[PDB]
Amino acid sequence: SLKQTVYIASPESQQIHVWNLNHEGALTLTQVVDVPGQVQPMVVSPDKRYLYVGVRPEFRVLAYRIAPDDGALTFAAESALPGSLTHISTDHQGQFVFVGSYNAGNVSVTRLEDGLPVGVVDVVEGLDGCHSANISPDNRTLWVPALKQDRICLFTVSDDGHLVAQDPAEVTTVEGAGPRHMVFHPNEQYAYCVNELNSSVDVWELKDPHGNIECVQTLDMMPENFSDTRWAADIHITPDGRHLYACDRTASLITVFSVSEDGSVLSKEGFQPTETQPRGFNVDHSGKYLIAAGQKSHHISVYEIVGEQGLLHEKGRYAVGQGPMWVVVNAHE
Repeated sequence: SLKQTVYIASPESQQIHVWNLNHEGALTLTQVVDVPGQVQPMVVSPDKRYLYVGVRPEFRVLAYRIAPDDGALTFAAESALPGSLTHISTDHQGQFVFVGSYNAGNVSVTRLEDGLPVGVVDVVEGLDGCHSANISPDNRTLWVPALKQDRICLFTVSDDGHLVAQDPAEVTTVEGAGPRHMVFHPNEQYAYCVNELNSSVDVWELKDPHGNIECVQTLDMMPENFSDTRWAADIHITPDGRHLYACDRTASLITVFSVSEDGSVLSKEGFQPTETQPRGFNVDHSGKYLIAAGQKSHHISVYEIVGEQGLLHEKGRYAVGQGPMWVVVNAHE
């Protein structure tokens, strides 16, 4: 039967909370990890053997072995990075770990040898405010949002992990939009990017009728009457590709979007008040539950995704560490 583990990063208290998620959406605390640093971004390896996380003030990628039974974590390795690890991810084969650094303004590739990080293979500078690195469905193109430059850079990922700027070298957003995080639709035809500075979501078609990457839709994710400081953060889509969510740190809301059948058109369904100042959240592998953290509430809330509209229904509230801001869910048989 399906078993899932929810991981929460709380940098301020340097902790990682490990929860078991049952079919009713209830969580039970499995473990509290004391990380030797302020842990922020996290990602599970494709083979699910490891959890890679980034820490500061000593910039490093930390690899934790994931117990296949209860998902418990144990330190396995560490590898130094040139700058702050704002975002972290891997390619589909689990051969490389990609790291976007906001402060250093770059993206780097770290070689993974049998799941463990052994150093930086390549780095691309000049990407002011790089906020994430996301490999495409075919595992060949890395989409790298540069928040300060209002663009998403595109690089071909060679076999030995080197990044080669494609042409076009990138796609552009609205002036002052601030592209931050993004995800791809399960059908591999579209990508959705959340823009931090103007709290909007862009729908990107990977290859339109003319063979180009085009932004085919742009929506304001905020309530129509909202007119405060826009501070968008995270974005996620359910496994079935029917529901897409995004959060804003100022309004402390999760915007619910419904997705058209082909995935090209988004529709704003409603908003869910959530944990104070939500920087990170995620959905489970069944597409039935949504877990959101409050950077200023030091708690996470679990919601059930209901019906076609996919609106959220609060089920529980749990205490975590200080300043939680990242959530990931690992599923195992």
